[PDB]
Amino acid sequence: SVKSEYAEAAAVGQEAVAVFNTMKAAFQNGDKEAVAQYLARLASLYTRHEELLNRILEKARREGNKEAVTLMNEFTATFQTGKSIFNAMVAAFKNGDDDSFESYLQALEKVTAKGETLADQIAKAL
Ligand SMILES: O=c1[nH]c2cc(Cl)ccc2o1
Repeated sequence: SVKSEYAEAAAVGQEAVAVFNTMKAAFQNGDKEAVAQYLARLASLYTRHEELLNRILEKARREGNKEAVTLMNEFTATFQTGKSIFNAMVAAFKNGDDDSFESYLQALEKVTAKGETLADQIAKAL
């Protein structure tokens, strides 16, 4: 049901947290080859997460579940801010701009955590 799809979406979000933290560690340590691979992995993970979030939102709409639709619209908007910041982080790595990369790393953590306080109202509304 929409809830098994939400559990999968939550798990993909958790996989992205895991890979993100390993990537941050590699960035701090100067292992640029590892960072490149983790950034490619995160891009794939964000694409999969977005696909699951869109299926959840579209299903809540087809059910006319007004509260779930509202929360999912808000959450997906914040998720997109995170993705825009992630894309800018990718570009800073490409350009050799470690100062900007550090700053985006920090920004992406805070925006991702902000989206998460909606996650538990979403699970109860679905
Ligand atoms: O659940 C998952 N984990 C995944 C990791 C990559 Cl790289 C792509 C899709 C995924 O879906």
